[PDB]
Amino acid sequence: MQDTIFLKGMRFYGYHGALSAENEIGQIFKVDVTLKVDLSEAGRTDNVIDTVHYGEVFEEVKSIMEGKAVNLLEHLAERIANRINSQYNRVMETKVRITKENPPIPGHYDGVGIEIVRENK
Amino acid sequence: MQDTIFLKGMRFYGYHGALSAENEIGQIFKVDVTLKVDLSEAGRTDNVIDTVHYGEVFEEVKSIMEGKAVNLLEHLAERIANRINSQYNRVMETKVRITKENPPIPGHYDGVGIEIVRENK
Amino acid sequence: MQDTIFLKGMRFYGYHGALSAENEIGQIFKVDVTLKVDLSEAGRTDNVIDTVHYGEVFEEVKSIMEGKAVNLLEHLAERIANRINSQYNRVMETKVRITKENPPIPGHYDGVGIEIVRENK
Amino acid sequence: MQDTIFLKGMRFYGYHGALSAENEIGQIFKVDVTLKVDLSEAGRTDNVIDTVHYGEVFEEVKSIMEGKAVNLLEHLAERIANRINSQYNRVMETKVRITKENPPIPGHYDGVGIEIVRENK
Amino acid sequence: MQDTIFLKGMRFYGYHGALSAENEIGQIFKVDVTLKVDLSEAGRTDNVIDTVHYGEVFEEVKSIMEGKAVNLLEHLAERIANRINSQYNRVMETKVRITKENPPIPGHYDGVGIEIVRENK
Amino acid sequence: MQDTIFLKGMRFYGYHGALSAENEIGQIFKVDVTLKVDLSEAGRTDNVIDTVHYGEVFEEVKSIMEGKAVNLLEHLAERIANRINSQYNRVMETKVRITKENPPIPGHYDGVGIEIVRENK
Amino acid sequence: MQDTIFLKGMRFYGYHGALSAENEIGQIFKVDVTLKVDLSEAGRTDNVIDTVHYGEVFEEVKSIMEGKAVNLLEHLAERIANRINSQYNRVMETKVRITKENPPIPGHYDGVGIEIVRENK
Amino acid sequence: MQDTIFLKGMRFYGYHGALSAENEIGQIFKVDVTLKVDLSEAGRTDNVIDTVHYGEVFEEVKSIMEGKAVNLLEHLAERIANRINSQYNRVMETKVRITKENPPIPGHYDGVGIEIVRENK
Ligand SMILES: Cn1cnc2c(O)nc(N)nc21
Ligand SMILES: Cn1cnc2c(O)nc(N)nc21
Ligand SMILES: Cn1cnc2c(O)nc(N)nc21
Ligand SMILES: Cn1cnc2c(O)nc(N)nc21
Ligand SMILES: Cn1cnc2c(O)nc(N)nc21
Ligand SMILES: Cn1cnc2c(O)nc(N)nc21
Ligand SMILES: Cn1cnc2c(O)nc(N)nc21
Ligand SMILES: Cn1cnc2c(O)nc(N)nc21
Repeated sequence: MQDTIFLKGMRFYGYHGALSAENEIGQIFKVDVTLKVDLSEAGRTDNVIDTVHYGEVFEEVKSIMEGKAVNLLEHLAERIANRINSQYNRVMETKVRITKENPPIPGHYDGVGIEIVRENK
Repeated sequence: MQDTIFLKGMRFYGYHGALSAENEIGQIFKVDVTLKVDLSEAGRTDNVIDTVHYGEVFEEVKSIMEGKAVNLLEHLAERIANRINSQYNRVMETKVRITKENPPIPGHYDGVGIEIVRENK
Repeated sequence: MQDTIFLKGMRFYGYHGALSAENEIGQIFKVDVTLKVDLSEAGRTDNVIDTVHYGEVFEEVKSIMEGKAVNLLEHLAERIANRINSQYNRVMETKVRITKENPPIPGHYDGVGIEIVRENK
Repeated sequence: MQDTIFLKGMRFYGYHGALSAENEIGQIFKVDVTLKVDLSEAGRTDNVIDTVHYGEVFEEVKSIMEGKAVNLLEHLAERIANRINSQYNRVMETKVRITKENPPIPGHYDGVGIEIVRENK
Repeated sequence: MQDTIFLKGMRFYGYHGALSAENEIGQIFKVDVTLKVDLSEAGRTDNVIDTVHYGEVFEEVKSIMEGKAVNLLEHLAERIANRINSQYNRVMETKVRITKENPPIPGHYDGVGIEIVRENK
Repeated sequence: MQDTIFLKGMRFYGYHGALSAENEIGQIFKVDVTLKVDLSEAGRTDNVIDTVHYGEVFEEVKSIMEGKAVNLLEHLAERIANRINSQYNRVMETKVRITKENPPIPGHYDGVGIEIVRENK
Repeated sequence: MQDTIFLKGMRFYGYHGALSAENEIGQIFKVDVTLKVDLSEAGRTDNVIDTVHYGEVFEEVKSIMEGKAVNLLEHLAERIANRINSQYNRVMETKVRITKENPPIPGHYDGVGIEIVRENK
Repeated sequence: MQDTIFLKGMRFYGYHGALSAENEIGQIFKVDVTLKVDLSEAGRTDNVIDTVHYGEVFEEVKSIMEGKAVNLLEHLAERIANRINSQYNRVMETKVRITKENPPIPGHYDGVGIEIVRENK
């Protein structure tokens, strides 16, 4: 199954980070979320109730990205993956990519991040 | 077989959408279409009649994207996939990606959408 | 005097707009603010108290951009100009540019907007 | 007076051009329109009837850009300038920039064009 | 084997095309070439003679892209693939992607093209 | 008079440069040319013979940019300015901007260059 | 006199900033420097000794941008302006623009900064 | 396992290159590094000690990219791969992509490079 639903370049200002200074000042976190979902029925019917509502998916991502400051992006993505997989059965697998385009790293790069793929059980 | 024919960043202004307000004002819909086709003969011959005409493929996408307002992008992509697969036998499979870069979602992201892959039967 | 302080590509999701549908769904408003200020003293001293705090300027723009939905961008910019000019005497003139990159206009363009320049009295 | 109303990166597919081949195949024409207008009243009132409607301005540009194929971009811009200046008295001056990003010129450049500034009489 | 050598966004002005008008005026052709090559020896030694010279690969692409005007991009890519695979044994497979960002197609898209993958025999 | 004719992002690979190594390997030179010309007649008539032919202007720039390797960009721009001003009387003034996006300078920047404005005598 | 020499998008990682946390972690500072210089002689002669060496100008900017952490960007730009104006007499005026694309400001914008223009005495 | 840690668009100015002139003047080298790592524990715990520190990974890349000038990018990437795989056991495989956006190649392209994938033994 190669159908997917996606939300790209989502950006939130948060205060997560392992370094105290990080959590104090904050920074923009960019997030790409790709969900595995079979879209033929919804494509057949044309009824939103046959697919996953992205607005709902964005609010779920936002709630975690703009919430309690944690240390790792790995934690930020695991909570997102695990939260989308719970409330949605049509999502067979959730891929969450988080990027810190401006970390406390002395150099010139486009960004540093992680990406996790999590199947729905 | 890894040969493909493609049309990228296609953009149409339509009025599809589940919310009444959406259909009223409208918005730009971006579409990427990738077709699976064996291009060695056409590459051998150099005769357009040995490959698929993209102009024709674009008109087909345009006709659906600028037509009757439907609810889901899933419906918009299924009709595209199913319409390219019918009129072309050299297309072994059609991939349709639709993106709503500016949906009625309160936030900052690059865009939300879907992507369907459909083999030709 | 050619010194300036600036905030660029500021983006807020609001519900301003002359059309009912607009105010209902909303959209991203991009704002560029350029303030006329003599920066030699601050450049001489290196004391923030000798210049204008942009954070404060951004909060002021944000408060208006994310507040009560009004009709015109002209109103949105006049309130910004008039609000920065009041609380800051070092600002000799305020330029406010607002852009609706995705208005309810059926077409292909990069964006529509306005720009006002207002001297401090 | 430094207030302005603007429409940027407007893009239409037309068939204007001095060379026969040009008019036959066509190409994308990008247009930037900047109008001089005093926006304090509209900024004061918040009444669209105190400013110029861009939708109307875009339709006017579109009608000329997607109409009868002419030779020069200079003609395309003079008709735009002269047409916006007639139907709108609040526009004290109209600036029209047209760009041929892909002309029949053998080389590598970002685009070729013209720009005219026309006061309202 | 996942090592690759690549040349991206290569751009040439040519006159290929099925339509007479096309061949007359011309247009920019963008080309991405990705070659499959085992790079551990060259990575071990650091001797250019243990890998494929891209300059040579670019000249080969250029010679075909700026040569005799043909009809299909499929022909343009097959000649490239077949020409790189002949003169280089370390290339186990050649992928050639050609894009017509501005074809004679009346619309708004980022570009139309093809992509062929060809193993070295 | 605020009318202008322009050619932007023109790019040529040359070997100009004060350092021997520079002239040996070469580099891409980006050029923006803006000419002052009154376009109302051409806008009135629609006759190319009432304006300046950009193709001709591009060939003139190309001939100098892809010719004999000189030392300074200042020399490269003065020859361009002086060559466009001679063969065209409708050009009241020529502005030439040249950019070395990748000079032998150890650092991270978008580019270094010069810009000359030259009136037609 | 409208001739200019320029260095754009220069980027350095520094630790300047009014807030302790800022100086601790650091951030990228983008700098645009535009110098007023008459380039006809250098354009006439083609002798680097008749113009200003940008490499030298970049090293001067770099030395200040990558040096002792100060509070204001206003101080960072005044030292740059004042340092280029001293060692170069052909520079009639120096414009320095500094941008903090990622300041400790909770929001979505492209960047905040200042710009100073300083004549050479 | 599809989890990954990444560093993108990393840019260093070096003097590597097979041609003498290259090593003399230098150029910007862009590097993308993608490491295979299982991130569920770190995602579970939220303890940096359960994942790989990118800062450390960037310093390792920087040390090699800004060190002794070598001939091939293949050598530059093999040393990076082999150096990250040694000091980190959680990295099951390292992918290193290096790009020369501005090589001594006479033409117009976006960049030339290589990419190596190396498993950790
Ligand atoms: C060094 N560092 C700071 N924050 C981090 C995070 O969220 N993940 C990883 N792998 N490293 C981090
Ligand atoms: C919430 N919503 C509105 N339109 C939609 C569409 O076309 N697809 C999906 N999945 N959600 C939509
Ligand atoms: C047509 N229209 C809708 N909103 C507008 C605004 O804020 N300004 C102007 N000039 N026109 C508008
Ligand atoms: C050469 N050429 C073709 N079309 C043109 C136009 O519209 N203006 C100018 N100045 N030149 C043109
Ligand atoms: C319609 N058309 C014109 N040129 C073409 C080409 O090279 N390939 C394909 N598939 N179609 C073309
Ligand atoms: C240092 N350097 C090398 N080439 C140059 C040029 O063309 N102009 C200027 N001002 N400096 C240069
Ligand atoms: C709030 N703030 C922090 N650093 C600053 C700087 O350099 N200039 C200005 N105006 N404000 C600053
Ligand atoms: C031609 N050339 C110069 N440097 C090179 C490098 O690092 N790799 C390859 N394959 N070719 C190179």
